[PDB]
Amino acid sequence: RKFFVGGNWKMNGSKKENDKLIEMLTHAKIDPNTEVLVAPPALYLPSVREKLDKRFHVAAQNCYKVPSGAFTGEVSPAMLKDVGCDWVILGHSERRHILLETDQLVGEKTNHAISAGVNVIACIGEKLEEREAGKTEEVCFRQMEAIRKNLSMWNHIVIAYEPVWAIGTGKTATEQQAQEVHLAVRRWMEEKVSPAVAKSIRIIYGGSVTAANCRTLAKQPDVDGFLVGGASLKPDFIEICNANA
Amino acid sequence: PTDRKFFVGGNWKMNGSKKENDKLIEMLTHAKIDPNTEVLVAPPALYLPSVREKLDKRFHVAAQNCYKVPSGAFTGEVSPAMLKDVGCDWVILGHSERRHILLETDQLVGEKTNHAISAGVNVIACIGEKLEEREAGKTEEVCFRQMEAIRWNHIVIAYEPVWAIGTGKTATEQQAQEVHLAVRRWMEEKVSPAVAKSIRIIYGGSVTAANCRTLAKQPDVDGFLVGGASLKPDFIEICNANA
Repeated sequence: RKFFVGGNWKMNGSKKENDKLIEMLTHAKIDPNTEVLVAPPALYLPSVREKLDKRFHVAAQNCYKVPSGAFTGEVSPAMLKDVGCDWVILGHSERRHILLETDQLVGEKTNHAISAGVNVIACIGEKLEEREAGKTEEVCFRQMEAIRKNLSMWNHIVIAYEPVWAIGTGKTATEQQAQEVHLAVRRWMEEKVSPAVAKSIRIIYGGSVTAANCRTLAKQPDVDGFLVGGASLKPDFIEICNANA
Repeated sequence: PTDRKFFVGGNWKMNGSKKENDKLIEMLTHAKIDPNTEVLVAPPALYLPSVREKLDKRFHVAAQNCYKVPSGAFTGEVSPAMLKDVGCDWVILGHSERRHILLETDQLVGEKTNHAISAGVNVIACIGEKLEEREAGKTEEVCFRQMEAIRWNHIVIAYEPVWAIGTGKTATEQQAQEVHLAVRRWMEEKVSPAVAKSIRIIYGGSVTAANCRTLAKQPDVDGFLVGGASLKPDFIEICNANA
């Protein structure tokens, strides 16, 4: 499985700050075998895509589930491709739990983006109370089912596991905790999709990924890379891109 | 007499592409538009910087939504500071589609509006009641509750008759005027008579070339927040509805 590192800039960006990140990426020494993606705010997708070499993926942080319609404030996969962007992050914890996106809506968005030729990082993960209640797998499998339900092709999907308690808090999952969930999700893929898809699908870890912990997480057999939050805005991102080498 | 500048905003909603945007920009650039009308267009967020470059500053370019802090851990959200950064000075907030499909609360719309204003962005603040709310006699209760959550030189109020938009019913100009008058009276009592006299309240029900002039004549209707017709030649006729 090809190692995959995505940088989620979240709601951070400006012409000046973006240019600084683009310069950092352009002049960085990155393992050529790592797939690298950045996800700027939507206003900046066309300019970031124009300024960054195609070696880097440029992703939207969200999109909707049809090509057009009466959805004030939403953008569609057709629009992403129109501005040269072929990736989207869907189902991020902030969208599910702060902006109230349902499992079903995330599944519909995912099926639509894939149908439109857009690659999807599909995010799943459990809250602290769910983890303490022993419901990590139940939650991850429920969220995965809503994504899997109507999908028949997985070659344009990356799964991102981010425990909600690890997002923005500094409380990174231990490498054993991350490995345990990725292996459980991969074994779910073996029985619910196919062993071939399970062996090839990238499952990346998110949630307080840093230069300091990325190499230990990356060596876990079922961790295939990272979805990076705050550290994607810093030079630390380059070290995370290099975590597998 | 009242002395409010007529205001027409075109909400493109989730419609747009480089090719189709260029056609609309060409249409806007070469049209005969009433010079006394304030004109705004609102493209999908991906296209805001380019639409703002291509359109003369005579036209406002608005985001269709934004969030309530300048930056932070809100994947998929954009802030007023980013709008200013790409040259856009306007945002639509509280649109019925955001309230009812994307589940935005009264409080969240109020927080976004206050923040956008604080950042230096002008706001089209959208309000309006659904069919069962109107049938329950709650038109004013709903509109006033939505207004209170926001509560002005950088605000335009848009009234959306959701009870008509979502059902296929037609709102009459008398029904639009009735709500606009109630909202202006709310502004007069809850803010000030000076603000009430100057604030533009624009109509956000279905507006086409066929009904725009009759709606525009209403004394408390100051323009339109246009839906589907903003993508079509009707938009120019609607911009000219007052003159």
